[PDB]
Amino acid sequence: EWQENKSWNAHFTEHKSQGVVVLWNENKQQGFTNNLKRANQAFLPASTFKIPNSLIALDLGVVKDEHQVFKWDGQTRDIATWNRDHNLITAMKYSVVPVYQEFARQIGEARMSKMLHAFDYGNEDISGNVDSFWLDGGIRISATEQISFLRKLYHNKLHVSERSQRIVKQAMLTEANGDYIIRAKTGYSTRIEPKIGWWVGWVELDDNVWFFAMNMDMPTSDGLGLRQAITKEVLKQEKIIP
Ligand SMILES: Cc1cccc(-c2cccc(C(=O)O)c2)c1
Repeated sequence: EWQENKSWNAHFTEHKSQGVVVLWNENKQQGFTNNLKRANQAFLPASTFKIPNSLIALDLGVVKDEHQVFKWDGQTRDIATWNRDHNLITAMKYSVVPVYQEFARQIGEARMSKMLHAFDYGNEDISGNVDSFWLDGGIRISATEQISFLRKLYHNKLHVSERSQRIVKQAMLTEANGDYIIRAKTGYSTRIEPKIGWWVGWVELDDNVWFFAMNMDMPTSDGLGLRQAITKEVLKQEKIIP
């Protein structure tokens, strides 16, 4: 069911980095990783938390639909793309933390905790501030746990409406061409050691789906592009994409 291929470590070491890629072949129900231990180590989810947060906000009516505009609060932040109005699609695309912080405040602690437990999401622990626990609170999730959560979302099996799940999967759309479709979310965790980058999601093919979850050490922001680059290099090596 699980196979470890340590040769994939070269994809990280060649960039003077360390990390884990986890792949899951949905048709065969088989998983693959370069590091079984790190595949099951729990990290802060950071902006990968925008997936469950969106689901909950939609299902409770905090967000009406993917067109609703969240107005910029007029506070200049250091990420230029955050200093503007957003809807759910662009907020996911530009990982707009302050929009999702307001979602969490409107959800509130009790409902957030209850929903994460319903989702079986990571350690299901929201200790910390309700508007930042996924950045510097107690919540943790592993790469294999990301796969488990994403498989439920793909199959519309989470305990929210089908509509909420379809909308979030629309918002996860990252890349599409004649060969494949990628639905995914990046993450970047800096407030708690070790600093890491995430990329989690799946690749849709004509006749199969491959789920993936990766994290890697990220001592500075200069390496952020390696999150997708390394993942796609593994996918190409494994003949999942050309
Ligand atoms: C340098 C820095 C610091 C804090 C957040 C980010 C950021 C902001 C928005 C998107 C991304 C990203 O990777 O997709 C990264 C960058």
